[PDB]
Amino acid sequence: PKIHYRKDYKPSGFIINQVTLNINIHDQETIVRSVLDMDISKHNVGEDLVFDGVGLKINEISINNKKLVEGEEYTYDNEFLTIFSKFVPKSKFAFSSEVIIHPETNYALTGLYKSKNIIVSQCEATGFRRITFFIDRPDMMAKYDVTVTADKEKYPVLLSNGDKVNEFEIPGGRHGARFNDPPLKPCYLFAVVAGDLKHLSATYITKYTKKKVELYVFSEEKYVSKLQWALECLKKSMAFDEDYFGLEYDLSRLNLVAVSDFNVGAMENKGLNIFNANSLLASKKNSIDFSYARILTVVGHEYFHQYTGNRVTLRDWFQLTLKEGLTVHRENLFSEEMTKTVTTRLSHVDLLRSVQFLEDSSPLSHPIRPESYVSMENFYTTTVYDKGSEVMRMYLTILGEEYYKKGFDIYIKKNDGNTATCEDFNYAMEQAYKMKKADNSANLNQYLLWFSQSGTPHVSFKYNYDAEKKQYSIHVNQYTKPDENQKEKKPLFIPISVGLINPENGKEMISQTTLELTKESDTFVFNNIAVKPIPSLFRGFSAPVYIEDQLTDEERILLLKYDSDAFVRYNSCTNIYMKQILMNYNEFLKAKNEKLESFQLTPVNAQFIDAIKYLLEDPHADAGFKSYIVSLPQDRYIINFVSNLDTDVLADTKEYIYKQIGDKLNDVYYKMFKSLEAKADDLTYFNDESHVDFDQMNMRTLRNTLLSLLSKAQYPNILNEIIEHSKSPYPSNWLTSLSVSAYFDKYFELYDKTYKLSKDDELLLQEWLKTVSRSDRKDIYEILKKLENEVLKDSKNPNDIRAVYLPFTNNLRRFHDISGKGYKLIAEVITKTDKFNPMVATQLCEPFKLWNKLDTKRQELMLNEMNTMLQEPQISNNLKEYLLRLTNK
Ligand SMILES: O=C(NO)[C@H](NC(=O)[C@H]1[C@H]2C[C@@H]3C[C@@H](C[C@H]1C3)C2)c1ccc(-c2cc(F)c(F)c(F)c2)cc1
Ligand SMILES: [Mg+2]
Ligand SMILES: [Mg+2]
Ligand SMILES: [Mg+2]
Ligand SMILES: [Mg+2]
Ligand SMILES: [Zn+2]
Repeated sequence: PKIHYRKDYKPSGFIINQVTLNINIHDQETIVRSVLDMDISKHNVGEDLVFDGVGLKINEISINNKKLVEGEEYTYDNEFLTIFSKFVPKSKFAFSSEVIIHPETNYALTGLYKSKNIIVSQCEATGFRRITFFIDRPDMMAKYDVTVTADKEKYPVLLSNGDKVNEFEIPGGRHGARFNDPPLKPCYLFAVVAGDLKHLSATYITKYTKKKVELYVFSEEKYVSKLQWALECLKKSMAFDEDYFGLEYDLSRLNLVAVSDFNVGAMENKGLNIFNANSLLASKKNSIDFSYARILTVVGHEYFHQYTGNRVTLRDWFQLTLKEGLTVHRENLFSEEMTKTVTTRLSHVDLLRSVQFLEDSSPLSHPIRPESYVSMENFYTTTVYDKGSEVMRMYLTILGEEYYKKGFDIYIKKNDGNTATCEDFNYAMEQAYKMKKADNSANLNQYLLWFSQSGTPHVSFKYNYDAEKKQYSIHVNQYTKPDENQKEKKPLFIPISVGLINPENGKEMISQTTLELTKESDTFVFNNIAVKPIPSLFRGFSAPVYIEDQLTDEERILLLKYDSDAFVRYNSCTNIYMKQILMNYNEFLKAKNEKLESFQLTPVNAQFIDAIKYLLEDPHADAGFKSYIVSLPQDRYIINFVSNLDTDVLADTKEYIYKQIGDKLNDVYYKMFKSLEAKADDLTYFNDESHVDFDQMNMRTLRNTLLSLLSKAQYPNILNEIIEHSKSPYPSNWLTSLSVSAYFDKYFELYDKTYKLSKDDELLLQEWLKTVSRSDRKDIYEILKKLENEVLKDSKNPNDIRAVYLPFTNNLRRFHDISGKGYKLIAEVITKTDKFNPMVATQLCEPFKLWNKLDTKRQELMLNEMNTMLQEPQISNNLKEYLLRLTNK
């Protein structure tokens, strides 16, 4: 296993100036001819010329049109092509090759492959070497001249990067298209697509240069009616980058293409963005609400890459977070502006603190710029993406919008057209910091520790108020636990956005304030504070940390009801829930351990339940926010706080708490479920795909959340409401009716009904699979076996496999069955998937990430399955590497 180290970066001894490709797609094979116009760099030391080339069948290779001979002048081992240095020219030369590849049987979906009837590439990170020989690293920038030929009937639409400069007929029913893309790019941004594609199009006129840009969105013919929202989102994305960042698209055309088989969400190939169909296609009849926010975010994300990743690219793969963290941050700003709902920010926090915090306290923990890797296919993590985004967002918090924009422009103007590193961005932000602070001695050197230090900081507080002096102090401490990456952790630059709430009237007592904590601890003092305040801490979730607010539940309730910041209200509620959860968990655990015949549980705080009722009944309060306060914290958030977590005890704990609150609020829940119906399910714009109302979708989220709570509670005659809900035109509603019917003998009647509604749309059927997989059923294992035999079968579509199995792994009681049979089942699926798609097999490992946090029996069960997978003779590099790190070997 070759380990690559960040510290070892060195420029290549070679240069590739021009790539000229001919890609000839045939029935049983694709022939790729490539001419590379090359040179010797100032770094050359007479080394052999080594190309990346994986799984290529060589027809011939030449230098300066002289055919090379295998053995004598080169060797190829199916991974590297080595040309012995004595045969490498000492000035500009042409390297040429012709190889054969087989997209039809490329089920790993990397390189050039076939998805249904579409030929499509995926080159990030090191997939270009699966198409032709190359020095496959992002600092090898070159111009591309690409010709694609193919059967015209099967593949009428041909696309690649750049301008289409020729189209031509070929004998025997074939045709070709030539694309020239003069700006330099790294090879991971190369793309080609061939297929019988249908489209929608529009023209966008840029804000300042007034350039006309052609926008095309493509899919297979069957789903062309699902393209409209994506096109609207693309327009919105272009406008936002123009309006917030002053950035305009500078190419003549941008193509978005949906394919059914894709390892991730989408890919920002220059001028030719390629999408998982589930992240591009939607219609109100055939998609759940979540698709609309998903398409907005993924279209936005790929568009924002045009500057942050494409025009400014990466020196090397260790800089990944420079394009991904920064582009997620740009997409978050975009989606917050487009949706205008507080739940947008809250949902990104929720994701970070459950999934990313779990990663950062697991054996997989890494900084957002790792020091090493074995597999790039495993490198695209929530740490790099989501913690990266929070680190990119902290610059905006620290600088404020005016100076952040100044700093961002410096970054773009200094690095446009080049490779860049994380230091380049920090440098640009630093220039703005000096300006904001009005002194050139100010620096952000400490800030760089956010790129290198792993683990989640813990921030805790003590307060003091002098009533005579009208003086309030906030004493703050930070602490990162030592881990495998750093024995000694250093204090970070932590920005703490704060407010001070007057508890008598709920009003703000100070102006907007961001505390700059740069030491292990500091005390922040405020004068002229007329009454003891309740502090509103880390407003907007201003740093990616464990917050320990040291507030009473009474104080947290006051914030939940009256604070101005959505995150702090949501966090205060979260903290009340966590205090209850840990208390009840320990009470149940002790009863279990001691085999007690009787015992007591601490009830849920009554004033807390009253506060939930208060907010729920407030007609001017936000529906999405309301759905968060009636939901307990995510299991994967909770597990970061409990050692040797007994999943059964936690399930019992959650049930007790929900039942406590429902016993008080169920009539309120029901009343709201009924009163919300008219607005939530309004059909006025059902046949307008341009019209998307995120408040209305949040109202449906609330109804569907309440319906779930009422169903579990077996609220009187709630099955009537369930049956009626199943007749709604909105899939979010009728799929909810399936999952909440789990608690009734009508489940399989609804199973069949919703199957019939879903089966004729590929993406809708995937949503139906997810709904079944996640169903709270005692017979869920039998149900899963039925899905396998009747629907999934031997599909190699990652969306199908992920839909059937991942939601089930969140079934706290059943996936974690003490027999270990859920662990055994997912490990079988992982091993089976690893035969043809190692990247997706490793994604299917996600349930095991928390293995060493569970009770010792479940730890042992999970470890046994992971060691079983590790012992498979045919295990991929991806899966082996991942499982070795995860099991601490
Ligand atoms: O950043 C990206 N597009 O701009 C893109 N990432 C994603 O789509 C992520 C984003 C959006 C999603 C939710 C979550 C996981 C998935 C889907 C974060 C992406 C693209 C290519 C790859 C990628 C890397 C490989 F090494 C590889 F072999 C491959 F096939 C794809 C991984 C992530
Ligand atoms: Mg091959
Ligand atoms: Mg405009
Ligand atoms: Mg299919
Ligand atoms: Mg380890
Ligand atoms: Zn990205």
